[PDB]
Amino acid sequence: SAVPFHGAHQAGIATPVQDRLHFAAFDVTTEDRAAFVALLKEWTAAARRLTAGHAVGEGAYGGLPEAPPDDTGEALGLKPSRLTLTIGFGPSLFTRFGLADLRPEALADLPKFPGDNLDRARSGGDLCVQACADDPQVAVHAIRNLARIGFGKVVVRWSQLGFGKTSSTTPDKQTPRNLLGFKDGTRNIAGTEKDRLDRFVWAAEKDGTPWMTGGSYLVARRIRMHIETWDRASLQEQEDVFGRDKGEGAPVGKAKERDEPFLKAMKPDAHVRLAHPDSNGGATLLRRGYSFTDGTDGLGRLDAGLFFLAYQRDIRTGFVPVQRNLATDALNEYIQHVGSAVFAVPPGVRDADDWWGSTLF
Amino acid sequence: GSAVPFHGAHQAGIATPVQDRLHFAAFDVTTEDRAAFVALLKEWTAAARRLTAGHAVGEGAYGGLPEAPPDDTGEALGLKPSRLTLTIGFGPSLFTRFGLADLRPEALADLPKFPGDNLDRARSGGDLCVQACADDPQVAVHAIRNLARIGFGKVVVRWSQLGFGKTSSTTPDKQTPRNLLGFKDGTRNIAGTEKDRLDRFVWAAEKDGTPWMTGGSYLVARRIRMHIETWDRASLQEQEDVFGRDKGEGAPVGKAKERDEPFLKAMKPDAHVRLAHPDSNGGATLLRRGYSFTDGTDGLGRLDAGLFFLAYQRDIRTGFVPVQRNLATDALNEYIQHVGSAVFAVPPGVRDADDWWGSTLF
Ligand code: HEM
Ligand code: HEM
Repeated sequence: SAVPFHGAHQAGIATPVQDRLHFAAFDVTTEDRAAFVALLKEWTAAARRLTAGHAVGEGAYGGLPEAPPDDTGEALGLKPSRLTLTIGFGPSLFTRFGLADLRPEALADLPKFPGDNLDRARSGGDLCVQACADDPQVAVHAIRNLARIGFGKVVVRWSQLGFGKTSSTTPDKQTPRNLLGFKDGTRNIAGTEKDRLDRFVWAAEKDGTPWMTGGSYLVARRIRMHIETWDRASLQEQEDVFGRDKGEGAPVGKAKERDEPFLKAMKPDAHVRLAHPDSNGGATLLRRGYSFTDGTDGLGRLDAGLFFLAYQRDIRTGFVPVQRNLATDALNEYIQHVGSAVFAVPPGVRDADDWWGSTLF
Repeated sequence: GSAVPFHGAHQAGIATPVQDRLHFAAFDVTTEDRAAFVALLKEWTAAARRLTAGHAVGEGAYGGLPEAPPDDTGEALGLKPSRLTLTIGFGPSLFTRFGLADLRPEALADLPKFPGDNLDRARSGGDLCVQACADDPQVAVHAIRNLARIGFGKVVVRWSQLGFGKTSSTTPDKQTPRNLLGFKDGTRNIAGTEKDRLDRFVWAAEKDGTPWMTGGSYLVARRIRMHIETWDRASLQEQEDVFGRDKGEGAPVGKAKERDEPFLKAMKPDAHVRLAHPDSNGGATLLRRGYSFTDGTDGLGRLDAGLFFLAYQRDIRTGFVPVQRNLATDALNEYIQHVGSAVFAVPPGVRDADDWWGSTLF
C-alpha cells in the first residue's frame, strides 16, 4: 500500500516499479540560498505527508474559511498507492548559490548524438521531482501541490505523464510491453540485486563527491515513436530490429524470453546486440522508464513513445557509452530523441529530522 | 478486469459504469465511396468485437506471415479486457456526404455561441468519433491505434483527447471521484440502473422523429480548461460558494451528507449546482461522463489542467443547450474556459454477431 519514504537512498529507484509516472522539471527563480533551503525543508515535510497518503499542512478542508486550503484536495479518499517522490538536481542548479565547485564530476553534460532533435523547452531543468504511484491522480496531486508550495521560488519548466503496466489486472511476474509491442525490461537491473546496485547505480564515497554518497545519476530522454511507420513494417523487420521475437520475447535462436542471448546470431545492428553490456565493456544500466501517449499532432499521427529513464553510478560510464553504441541501431529508423535532461539524485532522507539535499546544503 | 458485453439494444460506454481511463478520437472521412465506408464500418465492428473481449484483431499479433506486417500491433498482448468499451458517433458534418442530407436528426443541433467560448477550431468538430474507455490506458490506446490503422485511407484522425482519470459516476453505490478542483463530481447524475430515467432523459425514442436513431443517444463534448492558479489562491469559503456544496463531504450547503438532497434556496444565486440543477431548468437532465486531463505545462511555469466534459442526452436541444445557457451567470465561469467542442449522434447498439455499427443509418 505504501513505500517507506526514509532510507539510505531515496525510494523510487530500486523500489518496485509503480503503474504510473508524473515527471516534472523545475527552474529556480530565487537567488537566495536561505529561501531555497527553506523550500527544500518544506518540500520534505510535504513529501512525508503525501507518501503516507495524508494531506499537506493543515489538510484540504476544515480550516479558516477566509484562507485557501493548504492542500488542493483532489487526493482525498484515495490511498497512498505506493507513491514515491524522488528529487534530482540538474547541472544548472550549481551555477546558483555559489555551488559551482560542488557539482559532481559524474554529472557530465550529455554529448550531442546523431539524430538528436532536442526540443529546448522540454529539456533541461534546475531540479526534478519524479512522482511514481499506482493511481495517476495521486501522482498528479503530489506534483500539483509541490509546485504550489514552491510558487515564487520555482516554476514548472516541463512535465510528462507516463504509464507502465496496470497491476490491478496483470501479474507482477509478467514483463510489460512497450508501444512497439515487444516485451520491455527482460535484461535489466532488478531492485533485489543489491550487489549490482552497489556496483552500477549508487554513488560510492570514494567516487569523488562525498555529498552524493548513496545517490545516483539520472538520465531522462523523451523518445517519440514513429508509430504509423513501425506498424507498416513486416513482422520480420520488427523482430530483426530487436533480436528478439515479438510473441515470446526470446533472443533469436532461443525458446524462452529469459534465455541468455547469443549475440552473434543477431543482426549486427540489432538493438539488443548493441545495447548489451558485453558490447560496451560491461556498462550496465537500471532502466525505469514509462510509456507515454500525449495525443495527436497536426498530421493525424499518434504522439507517443517511451519516456526513457536510466539510473547509473556515473553518467560517463553508463548512459553515454551505450547511447554512443546505438549510432547505427536499426531502431533509429523508428524513433527520435526530442527531450533530454540529466540530474544528480542525492542520498535518502535518513530520519524525520533530515531533509532533501541536506548533504549538499 | 472483466469484459463488458458489446452487443445490446444500446451501445456500451454510456450507461456502463465509468472506467478509469479514456482515449477519445474524432475522425474525418477522406473517402467519397459510400461502399468503401460501409465496409469500413463492418470491418471496425468486427475488430471491436475482438478488442472488447481481450482478443487480437484479425489473425493476431504474431505467428502470421513473416514478410507481412502483423494484423494487431500487439501492445495489448497478455492483457485482460479491462472493461473496454467502444462507442461510435456521427458528427453533423457527416450527413453532407453519401446522400445522407435528409437523414440528419433534428435533435443533433449545432451548438450556439456561448459567452466566454474560446473554441480551438482544430480540436473541435469531427465527422465521427470513437470513445474508448478502459481501466488500463494501454488497452484504450491499443484499440484506437488499431481502429485508425484499419481505416487508413478512408478516415484520418482530426483530434484526440486522453483522460487520465474519471470525474463522473453512473454507479452511486461506489465512491464519487473528485475533479482537479478538489470537489466530488457526479453525486447527482443518472445511474445505469435507473432505467426509466435513462429512457426519459437519454435514449432516443422512435416517435422523437428520427427512426434509425431509436435506442441511441446524443453526445456533447466540451474541452474545458481550468484556471488552477486562480483557483488555488481562492479562500476555502469562496470555493464552497462557487459550487453550493462543501469540499470535504460534498454535501449541499447546510446539510451533513453527500447524498442529502440540496436545498437550492440556501445556495448563492450564482452557485453552480443551483443553476445546473434540473428544477432550475424546467426538468432538463443530463448524463455526465467526463474525465480529467493534463497536457503538460502552459510554457508559463504552470501545469495545464482541465476537464474533458461529455454529456449524453435524449435531445441536445432539451439537455445541454438549456443547462449551459443557464450557466451564463455561474460563479464557476471565473475559473474555467471552454476551448473545444463537438456534437455527435450515437447510434443504437449492435444487436448481434451479424449486425454492425451504423446499420440502421446505412
Ligand atoms: C524507444 C526507445 C527504446 C525502445 C523501444 C527499446 C526497446 C528495448 C527492448 C524491446 C529490449 C529487450 C528487452 C529488455 O531487456 O528490455 C531492450 C533492451 C535494452 N535496451 Fe532498449 N529501447 C529503447 C531505447 C534504449 C536506449 C536509449 C538505451 C540506452 C541509452 C537502451 C538500452 C537498452 C539495454 C541496456 C537493454 C538490455 C540489453 C541486454 O542486456 O540484453 N534502450 N530495449
Ligand atoms: C470544469 C467544469 C465543471 C466542473 C468542475 C463541475 C463540477 C461540478 C460539481 C462539483 C458538481 C456537484 C456534484 C454533482 O452532483 O455532480 C456538479 C454538478 C452538476 N453539473 Fe457541473 N461541473 C462543470 C461543468 C458543468 C457543465 C459544463 C455542465 C452542463 C453543461 C454541468 C452540469 C452539471 C449538473 C447538471 C450537475 C448536477 C446538479 C444537480 O442536479 O444537483 N457542469 N458539477
